Amino acid sequence: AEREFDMTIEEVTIKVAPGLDYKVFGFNGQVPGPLIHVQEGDDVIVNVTNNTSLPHTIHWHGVHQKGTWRSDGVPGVTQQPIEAGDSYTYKFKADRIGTLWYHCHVNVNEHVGVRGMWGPLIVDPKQPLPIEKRVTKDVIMMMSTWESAVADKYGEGGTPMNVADYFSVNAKSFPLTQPLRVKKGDVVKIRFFGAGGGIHAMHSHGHDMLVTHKDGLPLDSPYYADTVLVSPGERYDVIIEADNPGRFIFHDHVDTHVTAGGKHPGGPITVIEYDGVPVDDWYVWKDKDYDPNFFYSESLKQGYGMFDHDGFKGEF
Amino acid sequence: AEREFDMTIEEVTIKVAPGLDYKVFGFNGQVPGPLIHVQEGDDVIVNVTNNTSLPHTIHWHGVHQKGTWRSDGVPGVTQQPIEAGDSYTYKFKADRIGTLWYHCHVNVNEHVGVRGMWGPLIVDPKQPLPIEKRVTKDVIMMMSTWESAVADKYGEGGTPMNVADYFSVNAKSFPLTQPLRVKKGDVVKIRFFGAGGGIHAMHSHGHDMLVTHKDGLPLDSPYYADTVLVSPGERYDVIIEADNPGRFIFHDHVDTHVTAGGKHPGGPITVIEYDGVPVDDWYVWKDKDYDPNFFYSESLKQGYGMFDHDGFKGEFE
Amino acid sequence: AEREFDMTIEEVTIKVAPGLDYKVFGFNGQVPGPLIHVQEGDDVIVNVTNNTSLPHTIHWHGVHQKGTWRSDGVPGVTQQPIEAGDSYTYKFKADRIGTLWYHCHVNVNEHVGVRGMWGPLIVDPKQPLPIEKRVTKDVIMMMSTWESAVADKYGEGGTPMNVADYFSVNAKSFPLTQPLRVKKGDVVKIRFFGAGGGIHAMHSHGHDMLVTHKDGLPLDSPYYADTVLVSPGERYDVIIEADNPGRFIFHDHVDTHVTAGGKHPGGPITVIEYDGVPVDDWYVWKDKDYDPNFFYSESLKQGYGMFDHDGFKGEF
Ligand SMILES: [Cl-]
Ligand SMILES: [Cu+2]
Ligand SMILES: [Cu+2]
Ligand SMILES: [Cu+2]
Ligand SMILES: [Cu+2]
Ligand SMILES: [Cu+2]
Ligand SMILES: [Cu+2]
Ligand SMILES: [Cu+2]
Ligand SMILES: [Cu+2]
Ligand SMILES: [Cu+2]
Ligand SMILES: [Cu+2]
Ligand SMILES: [Cu+2]
Ligand SMILES: [Cu+2]
Repeated sequence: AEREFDMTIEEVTIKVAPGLDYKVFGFNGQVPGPLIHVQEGDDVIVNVTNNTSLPHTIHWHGVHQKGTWRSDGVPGVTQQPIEAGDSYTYKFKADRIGTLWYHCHVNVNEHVGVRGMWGPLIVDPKQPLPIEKRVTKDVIMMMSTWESAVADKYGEGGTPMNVADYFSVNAKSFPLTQPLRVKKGDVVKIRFFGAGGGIHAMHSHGHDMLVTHKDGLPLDSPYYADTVLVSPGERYDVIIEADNPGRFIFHDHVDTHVTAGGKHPGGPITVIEYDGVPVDDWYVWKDKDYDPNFFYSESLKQGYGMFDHDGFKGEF
Repeated sequence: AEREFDMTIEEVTIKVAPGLDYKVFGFNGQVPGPLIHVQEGDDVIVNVTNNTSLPHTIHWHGVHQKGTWRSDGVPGVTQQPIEAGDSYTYKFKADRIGTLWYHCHVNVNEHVGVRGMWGPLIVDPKQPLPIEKRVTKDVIMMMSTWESAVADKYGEGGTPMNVADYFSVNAKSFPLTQPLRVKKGDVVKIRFFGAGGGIHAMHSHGHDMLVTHKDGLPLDSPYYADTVLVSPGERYDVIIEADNPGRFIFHDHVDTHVTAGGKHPGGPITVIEYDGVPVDDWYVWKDKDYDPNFFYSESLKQGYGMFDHDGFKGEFE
Repeated sequence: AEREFDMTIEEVTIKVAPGLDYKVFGFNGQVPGPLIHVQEGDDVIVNVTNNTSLPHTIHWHGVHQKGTWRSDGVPGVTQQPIEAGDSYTYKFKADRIGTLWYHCHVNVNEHVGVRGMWGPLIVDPKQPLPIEKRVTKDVIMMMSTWESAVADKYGEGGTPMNVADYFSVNAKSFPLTQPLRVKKGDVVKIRFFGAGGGIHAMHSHGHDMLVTHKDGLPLDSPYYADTVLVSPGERYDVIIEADNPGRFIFHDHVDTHVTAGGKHPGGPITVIEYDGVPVDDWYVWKDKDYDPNFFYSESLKQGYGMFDHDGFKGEF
C-alpha cells in the first residue's frame, strides 16, 4: 500500500536529565522522532519541511533504495541539502524488512550525535518468525549520549574533543526513563538501536534474551545472551519470555554510562516491573507517573503510518 | 545440594602495576573476589558481612533469581543496601548454567569500575558439551581498567571525566601478570569476563580460539576467532587446542590498553608458555616467581565450593 | 611453494588528511604496507631491513607459526628486536587460511596505533567457499586513527592521555579516500581490518553485507548486516551483491569518527559508485583523481607475491 505522511524539522528543547535541558533538532518537534511503521513492500512518501535555521536531510538507514538512490538522504552524494525553510519529498519502497531507522545525514557527528535527529522505522515482514507471532509487547529502545557543554549551542559538539557525560534510552536518563511493565506470560520483543555515538552493553536482570535479528534481519542461528553490545548504527532484536515475576532492572552495563554529569545513578536504566509484585516503600519508582508508550509499545499496535508521541515532544 | 558460603567485604590495597597501589573493596579482601563453583540445580546461600565504611550489595549476574528476585542485589529495586558493618543473606537456586559472575550493585561506576567488587561464579552444567569433557585446563580472565588519579580515595572515580590509564587481567598489569603454562596436547577452556568498564579485544598468538559460549550458554553455531571482543558485563568461553609448542603472547589488542601510566608495555598481557620449550636468557619472564593459580585453574579443579586465593589478596590498613 | 620477499622499514611522511601530514614507519616506505598474497601451504620467507632510527619487529597476525614460534615477531618473547640498521628473516608455513595481517610488535601503542606499521596478508585456501567463487572484486579496508599532536615526532603517541582526532581507511581521511567503483552484477568481497586502536562501525548504504568470515575463517552460519563493528585486531569478510545502481556512501558510523581535526565531514568514508550513473554537478567527488588500487583491488588480481602501491608511498 502507499503510505504518505508529512514530517517537519523543528528547533525545540527537551529535558534529558534532571538539570539538563538540551537544544535539539526534533523531527515533528520530538526526540525520539515519530515512529514509522509499515509493511514489507509498502510504497512510502515522506514530505519534509525544514523549520530550523540549518540544513538537514533524512537518510533511511537499512532502506536499500532499490532504483531510488536519489532518496537516500546523503548531502553532496544523493541530493543537495534541505536548506532552512525548504521542503523535500522522499519516495522509496519498503522492501527491506525489520528494525530500521532514519536520521539526519548532514553534520552527523553533531546532529545525530547530540541533536536528536533520529527515529525508528519498523517494517513488518510478510513472513515473521514463529516466535514473532507469539509476541505480546513490542519495545523500542534507542540509545544515545549527550555532551552537557553544548546543550545550549547548536553548531557545536560531537567531536573527540567533547565529553559525553549523559546517557539515555529514548532521550531520557534514569530516573526520568519509564519502567517496562509486563505481566507473567508476556512475550516481549525488544529492539535495541545504536542511535548516538556511544556503545551500550544492554543487560537484563532476571532473564536471558534470545537474540533473533541483527540489523532487522533474522539470524539463521539465534543465540541467548544476558548482555547485548549495541554500537552506532546497529540494531539487535531480542525476545524475553516474561516468566519470572519480580522487579528486574535492565540497563547499560558500561560503567561510566550509569552516571549523569558525574553523578550516579543515571543513564540508560529501566526496570522490568511485573504486574502483581508488591511494592516496597523504598522502591525508587513507587510513585512513578507512568507513560505506557515510552517504548512506543502502544503506537506499535495502532496500524501502519507515522506516529507522534506527546511525551517525546520538546518546547519551542 | 545446599551450598552455604560466608563472604566479607574488606578495605584493602592491592598492587595493580609497578608503582600503582590501589584502594579497593575486595570480597574476602581480594581482587578478583573468591571463586564460587557450584553445580546446576544447587541451592546457594551466601551470608555477606560488610566490613567497610560504605554501603554495598552483591548482584549475581546471570542468575535468574527464579522466584527469588529479592536476592537480586539491586539497591532501591530489590533491597536496601548493606550498610557499613551490617550483614545480609542471599539465597538462590543455581538453575542457570555456565560462566556467571557477581559484583556490587551500589555506586557501580566506581565500585565495579575501579574498586574491584567482582568475582567469578561458575555453574557446572549437568550436561556439558562433549568438548567441555576434553578440557584439561580451565582458565578465568577477568578484565578491567583503573584510574590512577583516584587510587587512594574511595568515593571518587568511574566517570567520563576520569582517565583510565592502567589495564589488567585478574587485577594485574603486565609484567605483574602471570603466564598461562600448558603442555602439548592440553585442551584449554578460557572464560573471558568484561568485569570493568572497558572493551578488550583478546588475541591469542599461535592459536585460534573456538568460541563455544556466550554469557555462559552454549552457542548452536560455535565459531573460530583469533581476536574476541569482550565488553562490560559479557562473558565468552573459548577452547584452545594446545598443539603448537612455543612462547605465544596472549593480550588485549586495543592499542592504548597495552600501556601502564602512559608507558609500554603493560596491561592485560600473558604468555602461553609451553613446558617443552627451552627458555632463552632474554625471555622477559625467565625465572618468573610463578603463581599456578593466577587464572583460578588450580581452584577450578578442587571441587565445588568457594575458594580464596592469596595471589589476589590485598593489604589491610 | 617457497615464496621469498624482501621488505624494508622506512621513515617517511604521509598525507592522511587535508591539514595532516604524519611521520610514520612505513613498510617499504608506504602505509598500508605492501600486500602479501600467498596460497595455503606455502613456505614464506621475509627478509626485513630496518632503515629507521628505532627498533621494530614484524608479527604475522593470525599465522600460527607451527614449528616456527621464533618467527612470531614478539620482542622479549620470541626474538630480540631488529635494531636500527639491522636485518632479520622470518620463515613460516602459511597453513592458516584467510584474511590475516602483519604489524610491528615493538611499542605497539605507538608504532601500530599511529605510525602505520601494518599491512595485509592474504592466504588463499586451496579450497575456497562456494561464495568466494562468484567474487568479481576483492577489497581491503584497513581502519586506523591518528593523533595530530604527535604527528611530527616519533616516540610519543598511542596512550589514553592522547587525543585521536583523525580517522581513516587505508591511511586516508575523506575526502582524500577514494571511491569503490563497481558495475551492476559485481560480487564484491570486502575485508575489514581493525588495524589501529579504534572501533569502527562500518555501514554500507544501499546494500546489506553477508558476513562470511571472522578473522579470516569461514563462518558455519553467515549472517546479514548493514553495520559491522570492527575492533582492534579483528577482521571481518563480507560479500556485497552490486545489484542496486546508484551512489551509495559507505562509512564508519561512529559519530565522532566522521570528523577530522574537529570538523565534518572527514574520516573513514567512501562511496560505492556504479558505472553509468550520471554524475550530478554537486557531487562531492565529481572529477576525482581516481586511484583504482586504493583498496588493493588491482593488486589482488595479480597472483601470489608482495605488492607495493605508489598511492600509499610516503615522502622522505
Ligand atoms: Cl610442551
Ligand atoms: Cu541535521
Ligand atoms: Cu545510519
Ligand atoms: Cu545508512
Ligand atoms: Cu545490573
Ligand atoms: Cu560496593
Ligand atoms: Cu553485571
Ligand atoms: Cu545482572
Ligand atoms: Cu600481539
Ligand atoms: Cu615498530
Ligand atoms: Cu595483531
Ligand atoms: Cu597476533
Ligand atoms: Cu550513513
